[PDB]
Amino acid sequence: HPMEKAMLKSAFNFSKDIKKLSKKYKQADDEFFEELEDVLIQTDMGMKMVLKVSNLVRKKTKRDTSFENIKDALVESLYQAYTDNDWTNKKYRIDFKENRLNIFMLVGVNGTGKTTSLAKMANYYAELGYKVLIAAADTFRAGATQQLEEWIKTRLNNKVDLVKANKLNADPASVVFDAIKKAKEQNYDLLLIDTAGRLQNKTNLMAELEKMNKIIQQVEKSAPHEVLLVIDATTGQNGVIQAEEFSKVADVSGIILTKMDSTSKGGIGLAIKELLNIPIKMIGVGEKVDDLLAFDIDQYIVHLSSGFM
Repeated sequence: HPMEKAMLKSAFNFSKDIKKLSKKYKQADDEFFEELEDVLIQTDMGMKMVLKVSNLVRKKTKRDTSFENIKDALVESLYQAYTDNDWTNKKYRIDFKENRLNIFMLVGVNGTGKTTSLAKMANYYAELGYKVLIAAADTFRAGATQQLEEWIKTRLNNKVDLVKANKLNADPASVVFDAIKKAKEQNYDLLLIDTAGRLQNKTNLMAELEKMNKIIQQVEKSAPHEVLLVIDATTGQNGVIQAEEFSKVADVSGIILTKMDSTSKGGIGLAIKELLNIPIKMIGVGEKVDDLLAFDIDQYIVHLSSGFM
């Protein structure tokens, strides 16, 4: 299992702290709850999540509960804080249908994280037999196109093709126009678009994303079907805070949390839910093209808390 791999370093860090907490344990009093709070702070779930989880654990326990039961309450509380006790099958689902042109847009601060994620998304669907198109529309970013050409050239299934800018028109919107046209005419199942724009200039980002919306919506009214924000898990609570600025200026529908295997901070997923309230749909587990999997909250919680259960 890749969730083993995704959660390993953060599962180790969380249980180290919880296990250290077990030595000192006597009652579930005021002081204990304070030490438990500091352990939760350390997962980087962010202060609101820390208070929610702590207060849930405290409501599920009594002064004279045993530690084994503290942990079960903890695991329950983490899960309830994340899912917020709701039906998540639709929420976390990538909206991909079989008899239409599916058009997903990718957004994110790191331009290499976007191209790597686009490539990995394209291979996920190309491997399931579908016909995939990539639109290299981040034309103002030096190297972005070259990155996507190399993915296609050496790591992608040959059911993935690419549309890039020429010389005369290197407007982002122009690449998206050619891509849509081509995607419809040649019966592609999925168009993946590397959007343009920086947070630096949010009028500009909003403008570029809107030109793009108009263009695709003249062919698939319901598009974009997905607007996916790439968040690097190693950037922690600060990168999540920065990511907020993105959803506020774009109609983001899901998150691709990359490099989860490189972080010791298993609270990142609850921080995202708290600060963005946008479901994580994919999670990146390694550096190879197929190191990307659909996100599953139970596997996430199970693996996060595996070290102490």
